Amino acid sequence: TNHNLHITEKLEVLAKAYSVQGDKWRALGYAKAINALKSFHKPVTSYQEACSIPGIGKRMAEKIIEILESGHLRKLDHISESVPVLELFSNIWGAGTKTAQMWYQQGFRSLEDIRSQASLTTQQAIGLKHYSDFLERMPREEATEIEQTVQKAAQAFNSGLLCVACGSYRRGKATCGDVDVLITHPDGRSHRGIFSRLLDSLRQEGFLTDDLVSQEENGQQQKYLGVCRLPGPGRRHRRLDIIVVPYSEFACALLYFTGSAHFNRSMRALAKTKGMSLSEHALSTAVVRNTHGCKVGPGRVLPTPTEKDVFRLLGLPYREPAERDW
DNA sequence: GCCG
DNA sequence: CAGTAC
DNA sequence: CGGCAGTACTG
Ligand SMILES: O=c1ccn([C@H]2C[C@H](O)[C@@H](COP(=O)(O)NP(=O)(O)OP(=O)(O)O)O2)c(=O)[nH]1
Ligand SMILES: [Mg+2]
Ligand code: NA
Repeated sequence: TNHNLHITEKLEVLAKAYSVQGDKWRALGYAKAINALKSFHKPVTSYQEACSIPGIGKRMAEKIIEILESGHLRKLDHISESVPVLELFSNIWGAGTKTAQMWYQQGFRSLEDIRSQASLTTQQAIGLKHYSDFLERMPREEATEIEQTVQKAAQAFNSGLLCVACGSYRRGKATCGDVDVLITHPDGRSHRGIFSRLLDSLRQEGFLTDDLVSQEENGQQQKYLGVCRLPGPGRRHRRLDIIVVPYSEFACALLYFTGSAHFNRSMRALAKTKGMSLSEHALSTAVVRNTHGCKVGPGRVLPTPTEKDVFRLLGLPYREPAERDW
């Protein structure tokens, strides 16, 4: 429940500008600050009141003060005019800040420019084709139907397969940007080489319409990122992500795929302070790092049969999916 | 941008 | 590898 | 000063 709309809305514009211009760390600090403000019980009113909140420092406090006194924020007036166009371009799935800036430098200004003149990767041409649809969020009811479509095709050739929708869906959101389906098998073996069968069952259905990321050649494929559409009238194309994991990694894979992203990053950061390491595969202990925080020794994987175990081993109180937006 |  | 994405 | 999460594809 945000009690600081006047501040955050202005800061969000600044954050996105830095983000789309490639200033990733400056944008990160803004994100942390902006959210911290979203959580503060009351309207911040003093410069000193700003500083007290974790994630807000001198420079951010000064901008808050400027908004409180002026009603405007000077920096917003000197945002480059490239920014709306950079944002337009990097909302193409598969194009990031580097591609957007290259396109801009080549003189492109519109998606029509991109369509007719830009060189597109196979991913980007798919992203552009679905530009509007990928910017839409679906109601969670539709996410349920998509999960069930995948689960049916998976359990059709192995009833032992376990399928759960994660991401925003498992965090209880009303709408979902995509559907994230985690698949595993409680015997630790039969999960192997099933992207092959699953993806083909979903193609023969006509359910999958485009593949973005799908390394089907080597046999150790971990993820499928693609595009699906439910049958019948009134249906939009939706983004679909599927991961298949060993049963031993279920808790960590669940935790990762449920998110939020900032939640994962906070948790991973905490583990690092404890000489541990957390990934989608495993929670590890006795991890040896150099002075730049870079792993140089692998450490021991800890047994983590459930999500609660991960929290426990990290010395943290358990948090339900709905409580993990930050 | 923030923070140790 | 750099870029992009989850 | 310098890290800011830790991974998996693409070409
Ligand atoms: O940078 C990321 C992105 C995603 N993730 C994890 C968390 C996230 O909840 C999960 C699913 O990725 P999505 O892109 O689908 N985000 P989410 O489902 O939370 O929101 P949306 O409704 O936009 O799909 O992957 C990360 O750990 N790091
Ligand atoms: Mg999602
Ligand atoms: Na993009």
